[PDB]
Amino acid sequence: MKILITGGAGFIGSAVVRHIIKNTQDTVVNIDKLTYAGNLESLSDISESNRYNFEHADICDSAEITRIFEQYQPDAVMHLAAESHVDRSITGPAAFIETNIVGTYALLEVARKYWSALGEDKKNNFRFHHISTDEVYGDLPHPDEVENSVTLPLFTETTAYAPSSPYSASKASSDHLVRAWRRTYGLPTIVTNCSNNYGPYHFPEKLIPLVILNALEGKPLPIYGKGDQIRDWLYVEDHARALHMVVTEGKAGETYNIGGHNEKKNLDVVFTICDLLDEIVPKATSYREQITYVADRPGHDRRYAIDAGKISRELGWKPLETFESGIRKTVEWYLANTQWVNNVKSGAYQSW
Amino acid sequence: MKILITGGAGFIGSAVVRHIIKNTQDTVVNIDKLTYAGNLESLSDISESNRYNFEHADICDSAEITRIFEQYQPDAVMHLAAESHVDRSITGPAAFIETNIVGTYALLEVARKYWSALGEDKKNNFRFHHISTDEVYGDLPHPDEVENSVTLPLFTETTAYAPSSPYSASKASSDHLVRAWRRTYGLPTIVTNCSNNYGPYHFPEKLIPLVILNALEGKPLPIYGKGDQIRDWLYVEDHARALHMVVTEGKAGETYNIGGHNEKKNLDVVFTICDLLDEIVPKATSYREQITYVADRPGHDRRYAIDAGKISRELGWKPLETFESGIRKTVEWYLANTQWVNNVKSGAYQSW
Ligand SMILES: NC(=O)c1ccc[n+]([C@@H]2O[C@H](COP(=O)([O-])OP(=O)(O)OC[C@H]3O[C@@H](n4cnc5c(N)ncnc54)[C@H](O)[C@@H]3O)[C@@H](O)[C@H]2O)c1
Ligand SMILES: NC(=O)c1ccc[n+]([C@@H]2O[C@H](COP(=O)([O-])OP(=O)(O)OC[C@H]3O[C@@H](n4cnc5c(N)ncnc54)[C@H](O)[C@@H]3O)[C@@H](O)[C@H]2O)c1
Repeated sequence: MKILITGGAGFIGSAVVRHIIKNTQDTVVNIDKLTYAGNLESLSDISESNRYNFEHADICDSAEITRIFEQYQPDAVMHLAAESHVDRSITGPAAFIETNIVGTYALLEVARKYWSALGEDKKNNFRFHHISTDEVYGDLPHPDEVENSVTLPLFTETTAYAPSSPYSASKASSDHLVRAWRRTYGLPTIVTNCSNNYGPYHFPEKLIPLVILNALEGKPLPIYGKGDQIRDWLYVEDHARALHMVVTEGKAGETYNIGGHNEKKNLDVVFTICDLLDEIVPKATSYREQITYVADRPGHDRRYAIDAGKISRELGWKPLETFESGIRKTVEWYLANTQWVNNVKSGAYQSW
Repeated sequence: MKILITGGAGFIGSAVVRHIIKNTQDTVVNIDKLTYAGNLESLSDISESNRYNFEHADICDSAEITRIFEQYQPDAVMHLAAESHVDRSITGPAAFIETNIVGTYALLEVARKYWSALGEDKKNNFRFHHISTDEVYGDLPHPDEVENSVTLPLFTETTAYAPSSPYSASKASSDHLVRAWRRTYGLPTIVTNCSNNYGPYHFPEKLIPLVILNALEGKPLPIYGKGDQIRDWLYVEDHARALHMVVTEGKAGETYNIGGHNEKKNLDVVFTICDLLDEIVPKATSYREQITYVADRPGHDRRYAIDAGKISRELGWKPLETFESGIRKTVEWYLANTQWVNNVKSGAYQSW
């Protein structure tokens, strides 16, 4: 099966691509415009495969995307390209509106023409799988708002949308566009919403990687506000496996939430990392001593937690890692990958 | 209070402007780019008021919109400008995406900067009122599916978003942007979702106007499916009153559903108009004789119905009209405004 993937040089995207090439019979054409977020080095031990093809393009460029579809005759699409940085363009567009909304619209129109011009067989098997975030659901009650032993609510596929940031609002919109094209034109679409990913090849400035690296450089490990914030951490390699499962076995018109089956406070994440770093790599003092509390960010969602029961029940997917086993692997990865980290920090990675 | 309004030359927009000038102490600056949908003639008996100002501009034009805010220093904003025709683009984003989504984003950014630079007093009183549709809610169970006297569901402010067309998807997105700006930047925003509007100044090709005009012209009154579709009809003048009520008394961060407190099948609408045209402008033969059956559009939402209890309970608003009294006023209006109708049909209205 040939899978056309957008955002393939990204954090999650690269995990998806590496998975398909290393563990499946499928082939992939990766469409990525390589913004500051893309990294071809994250695909380095896969880019020589004859089952992999790279196309340097912007999903907003219809002409180019149309060409690529016509040339590769994809059996399915996995849409991961997105802008997570909220900017403020002078002239016009803010990249996140352009890429996340207009880009999804643009891609949907190319895929619609392509799909409708297919033959009965290939047309009934085609799938447009849209990758999204749990942030579209808004916020959940926090443990300290609900008093003693009351079972807290979880995000399910029928939880109402309630975006609270420009980024999540832009993703919620792309979600709506994907579902409307299905109901209006009959396009084969599927939508998945996942929680926070962590793991190998995550950029240096991200939360978990930042704690691990600052720890090592003898710098401040920040805990924001009370370290209050609750998030459901999903290991990237697990997300990657769920996504391929969904695109190949997912049912058109369905939605699937994906999560790591856990819930953790930021403070717990920082401490867990320090404990691992004390076990592996011991030193003259505990890494804990660099922990420092810092600024809180205004009206931020207090708790995200996903109920992944549906995907388990219907497709049989469950994470293979636990936060414990996953975090350990992550720390080990950063310790063994200084080169990759340094190329990102120096900018060297943007030279292909 | 100076109210800045977008889409003021449109169907609903013109009703809002006329209402503020005829029945309030407030002043208004109307920003409209005058697409095929705008009609300055609909504002003719109000355009000379010194309390009214017109600005010919596109909401996507940030420089222009910024100048306008700075010049009129608005106490509030009523955003009604939107593109309801779903077109396609041989060059990037279609109009509805540009106007409904990007345009709302653009407007939000100008209003944010303006608002944050106000002055404690005027800054706490400022309001950004976003006008939207009940279509964002998806579809409701139809009478013929929910057997016997069960009782059917209604759209409430907490009903889950589930857009099923490109248009409704674009409006649902503008809604998400509006709320995120509030939660993220603290912008005073409000959102209202209303049902199908009908009444004076509704373009000739619209459903109700078309039935009235075709009927008198003696032409056929075609019905699509079994005339199954159910909709909540809200008289435009009623909507106009609710909107002003909301912008002046509405609470920041709140959502209000607005409807005509009714539910009607299309077949009932056609029959109701024929009955009235038989009463007024009586004809030996009955106007139903003209009713005929054609085919109908695929997978369309079967039932929209709004629960307008919250706005009643909290702001004390209720429709003054009933579907019956309102349809009567509408028929009388068309019979009395051949000139307006003909100027729209000929294109002459687009000469200012
Ligand atoms: N990181 C997370 O925890 C997370 C959690 C939930 C959902 N998601 C979703 O997963 C998807 C991928 O997330 P990620 O963290 O790996 O993103 P990322 O920032 O790591 O990568 C985005 C990729 O898309 C590319 N890109 C950006 N704009 C583009 C455009 N206009 N045309 C083509 N390519 C473009 C970038 O060059 C990059 O390779 C997104 O859609 C995101 O919303 C991410
Ligand atoms: N007609 C209905 O039944 C209905 C029902 C529910 C919600 N709504 C909402 O009410 C609002 C107004 O509806 P309507 O039927 O009166 O619309 P309309 O089509 O009659 O008028 C739209 C107006 O906006 C202007 N406009 C379009 N694009 C613009 C742009 N980029 N910049 C500035 N002005 C622009 C047009 O010139 C026109 O005067 C919309 O936001 C719509 O979603 C309408």
